[PDB]
Amino acid sequence: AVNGKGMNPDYKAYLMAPLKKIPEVTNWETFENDLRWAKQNGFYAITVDFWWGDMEKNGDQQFDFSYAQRFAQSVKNAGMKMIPIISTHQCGGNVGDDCNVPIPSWVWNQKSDDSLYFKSETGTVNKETLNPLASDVIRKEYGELYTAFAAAMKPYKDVIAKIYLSGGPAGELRYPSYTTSDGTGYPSRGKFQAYTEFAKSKFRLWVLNKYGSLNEVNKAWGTKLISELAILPPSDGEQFLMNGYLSMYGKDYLEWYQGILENHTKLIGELAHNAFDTTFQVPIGAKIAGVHWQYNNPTIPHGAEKPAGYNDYSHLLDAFKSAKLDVTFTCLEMTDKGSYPEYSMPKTLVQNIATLANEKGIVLNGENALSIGNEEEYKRVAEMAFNYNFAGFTLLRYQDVMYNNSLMGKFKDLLGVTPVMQTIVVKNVPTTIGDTVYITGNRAELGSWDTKQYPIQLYYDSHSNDWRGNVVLPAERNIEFKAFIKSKDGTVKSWQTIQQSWNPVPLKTTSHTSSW
Ligand SMILES: OC[C@H]1O[C@@H](O)[C@H](O)[C@@H](O)[C@@H]1O
Ligand SMILES: [Ca+2]
Repeated sequence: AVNGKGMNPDYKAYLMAPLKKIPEVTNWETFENDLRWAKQNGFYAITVDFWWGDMEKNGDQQFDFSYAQRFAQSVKNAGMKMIPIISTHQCGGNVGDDCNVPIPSWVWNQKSDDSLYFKSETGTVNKETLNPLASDVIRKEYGELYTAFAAAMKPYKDVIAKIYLSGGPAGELRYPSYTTSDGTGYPSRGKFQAYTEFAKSKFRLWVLNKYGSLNEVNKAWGTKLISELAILPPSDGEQFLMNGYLSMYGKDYLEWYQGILENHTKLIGELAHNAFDTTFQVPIGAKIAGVHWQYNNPTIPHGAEKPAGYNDYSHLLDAFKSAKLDVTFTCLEMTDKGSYPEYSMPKTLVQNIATLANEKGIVLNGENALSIGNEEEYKRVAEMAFNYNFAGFTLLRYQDVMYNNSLMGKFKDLLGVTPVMQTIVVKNVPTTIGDTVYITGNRAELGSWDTKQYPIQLYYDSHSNDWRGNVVLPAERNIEFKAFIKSKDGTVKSWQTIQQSWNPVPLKTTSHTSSW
């Protein structure tokens, strides 16, 4: 893995449940047989959306957790764990959504203004999730929902592995900047979503708060606005993405635009911890969308991420850290293209995000963006997951492998693995001052024969006078590997003579010993 390390010892595989209720897709008894089958294939838990629209349908505090409780009972019956997603977003409308569960209708009646929803640059109204600007409504409703959910799930504490929160549309922390109705679906640039009157006033007040008055704002921006009402979000979104973002005004607007998401993160994080910590004591996480198109566009750099709210990933991730939330990223199965007209760089996106999270010490989890129909994608997911310290991977979605034994078998082999600590010992390594010893092998867990950035480093044991290391390998899988020496300048000096193997890696901790 990156930086001479191996795979994450805590790595687990999870499976996403269908979007519709189980009884609408199959039956409870069959569902239980299915769970035992997934467990047989390396899946540790099933993640599942519990829709706000289902749980607080009829009115304020008129809760219904009966489905969630029944689901949990079946999970307990099958001997599995589950990861609930408190889905405060709408099901339906997003790519791959076979369902229709909008958020409770009574919610929209809580406000007379337009503070609750989104309005794009061109006046497109979005109502699939509450506007994070309305933190007063969010604090009340989410606080109430999280607290009631905790009490209802208390009896099933034992089968709950962790909790996922919904930070926005499709369960991702972002703005609904890419939609067909708004004419911003992939691979087009996105549109900013701060055009409600409420959003304009908030931006305005944020600016005057930072500067004090219009005379200071004009000084800072080098502008000549005549009144405070002239303080507005970008009039031309494309021109803004083209050059507007470079100005002090642009930097300020993007700081505020993204900041709303960071504050939201800290709020829902505080509410979640308060509601679940003392009872479940499990990790809580949220998701960041993988907006890979328009990434390397030369005229509108990152034209899709920015309108979604992602301007500075490092500062965004700092919010998760302070909120005590684990992060889930997506697109692990994709490769960089970076060509016109899509300018899609999914792999680069993932590598950078993983790097930031790892340096900040944020637990990292991954998902595939689209359904996988070939083992080649499983291979791509494996490379990223096992070399970038991912603590977990969640497969979208249930039906794909549940009804395809061939795909299920390939998943088990490549990703449904159990990490086991093993000691690799290599004798007689002809090193000189400055030389370092590494090992690389055939599987993604071993760096796939890469010697540049994925090899696993060994260390000299002054006592036993040899090179060894406590390497984490996938249990019960056949592996092939060879040790090699790297010179001080970082180049490969030589390779171990005979190729080593472990068929398979034992389930219990042992040690593989070989001579150079
Ligand atoms: O099942 C997890 C997530 O899957 C996505 O494909 C859906 O759009 C989300 O609404 C859902 O929360
Ligand atoms: Ca309520």
